[PDB]
Amino acid sequence: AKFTLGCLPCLGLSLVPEIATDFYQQNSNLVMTLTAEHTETLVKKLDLREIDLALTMQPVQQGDIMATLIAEVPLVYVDKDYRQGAVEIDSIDQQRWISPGLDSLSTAIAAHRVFPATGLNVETCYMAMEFVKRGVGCCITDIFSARHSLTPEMIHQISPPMKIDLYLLRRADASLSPVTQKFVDFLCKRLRNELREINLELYP
Amino acid sequence: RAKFTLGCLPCLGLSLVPEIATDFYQQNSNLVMTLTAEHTETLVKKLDLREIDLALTMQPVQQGDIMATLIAEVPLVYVDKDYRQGAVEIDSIDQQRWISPGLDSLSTAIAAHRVFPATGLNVETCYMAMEFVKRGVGCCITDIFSARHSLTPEMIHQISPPMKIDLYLLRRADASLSPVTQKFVDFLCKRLRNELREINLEL
Ligand SMILES: O=C(O)Cc1c[nH]c2ccccc12
Ligand SMILES: O=C(O)Cc1c[nH]c2ccccc12
Ligand SMILES: [Mg+2]
Ligand SMILES: [Mg+2]
Repeated sequence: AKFTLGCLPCLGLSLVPEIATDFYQQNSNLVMTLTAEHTETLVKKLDLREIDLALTMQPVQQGDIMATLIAEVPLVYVDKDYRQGAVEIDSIDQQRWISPGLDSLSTAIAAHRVFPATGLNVETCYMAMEFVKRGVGCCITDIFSARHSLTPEMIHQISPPMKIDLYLLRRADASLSPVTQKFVDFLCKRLRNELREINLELYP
Repeated sequence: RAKFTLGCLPCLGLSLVPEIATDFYQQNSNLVMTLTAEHTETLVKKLDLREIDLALTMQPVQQGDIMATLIAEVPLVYVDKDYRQGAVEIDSIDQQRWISPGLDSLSTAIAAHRVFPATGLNVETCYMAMEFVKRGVGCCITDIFSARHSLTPEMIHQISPPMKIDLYLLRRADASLSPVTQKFVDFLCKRLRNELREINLEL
């Protein structure tokens, strides 16, 4: 059994290594490879057969890549500047906005508000969180990246609540092994379970 | 009216590049900064495609249209939850617990001293590997930046003989940087060098 999973950086910071660790400890006689890459690179690696599976927040219809919507992930407002509870997107100060590069994210936000161009554009979630921590500005990010890098006081639900879709991509012309099928099922169950606990913690 | 885009390796974006860019951004108004962290191959592709202006890597570029400024040498360290002591000889490392970092500049530096056989676990992003190490799953050799960022000092060990990898700032050979972007390059290179001079001392 041998498979390679690529994920977005927000998922590689902690959740995927936790899930992989639990599976790897329960199932030996396998070779697992893991990597974190932005979406465009994940799709390219699936098309070149450099990875078998990708976790993204955007569907694709390229080639024989099939994207399966597996969960909905909260989007949260993040800032060092104190906020009470939930944040309406129209209350955000566009002068402090850090524009996120994740197209899916920027596209989701843009459905609710078009932020003008700013002096700071950050395309990788954990680098944005560092700028938030140093007080340089504010952002909307996925909860996985916020939860990893920030204290709870810096994380705020949106009003109304905002989510982004989480997808599992694999090639359809390609065929999975049983162990890889078992891993995909385990991975999906643990991701859904984590989002359940996250919902509890986000409740204001 | 001044704009630049810098890509860096993940180990550098976890903390050091945001810190340095924060200091510059603030010293320079009327600036648009774009920052991204990507693996070496992607950085060089983006540089070639003109999607980024500058890339920080740990690998020079072969003959082509890329120029490469040698910033400093980066210590490599052994990381292990279970190892309690001091410097580790490469050949004393337990190959059954080895987490391979895939095929990258780091792996090439290790292979010049020891060729690890194939392992059950291959982890090609530094912070993901640090998570497996913190959970006790295996051991690795990594750059000092990713180690310091995710691990407690107890889990970080020097190698014997000491290993290093070179840090480069890459740019297109056929494109002239704007005056503010050159100023940022000088600032970045100096701060990175001095951060590593400080680290090399503490070791
Ligand atoms: O880097 C990623 O995982 C994509 C991404 C997720 N949240 C973000 C916030 C700001 C910029 C990029 C991202
Ligand atoms: O992911 C990166 O910055 C490259 C890299 C630096 N140290 C590492 C350890 C294990 C796997 C990859 C890396
Ligand atoms: Mg975390
Ligand atoms: Mg990354």
